[PDB]
Amino acid sequence: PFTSKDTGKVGEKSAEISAKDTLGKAVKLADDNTSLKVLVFFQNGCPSCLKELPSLDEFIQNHPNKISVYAINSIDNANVVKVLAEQFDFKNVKVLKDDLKITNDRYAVFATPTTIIIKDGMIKDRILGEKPWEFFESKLISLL
Repeated sequence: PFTSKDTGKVGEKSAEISAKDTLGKAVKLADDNTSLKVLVFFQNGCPSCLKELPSLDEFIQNHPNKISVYAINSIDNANVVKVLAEQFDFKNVKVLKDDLKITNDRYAVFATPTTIIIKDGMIKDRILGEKPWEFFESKLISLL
């Protein structure tokens, strides 16, 4: 369903990711049939860890079956990603380690946080840097 071609701009089709969970299992966007998907490219020390990622976990809880969130770490080693996942203790946000930088490069990501909002396979927003939660939340509500 999702292509492997390089992408990243608003208005372009989304690309399948190449990333694994803390158990070493591949996770793909196609695994969940949710129409609204969010990619958050993050790392140890990224400001998205403070409010954006936990608020997205709670947002999913309130809109189950409408949205999936993929927190992708392309920077840190697998042990650090595992510790981040354990400390977050998220119920819904998927904390993933990029396969080297394959997903990072597919989305032309050069800094964290980069938040990509996808609706029906199309990139609707590409948000660079930290923003107040209400900025993200307003974008997602319009796309439910």
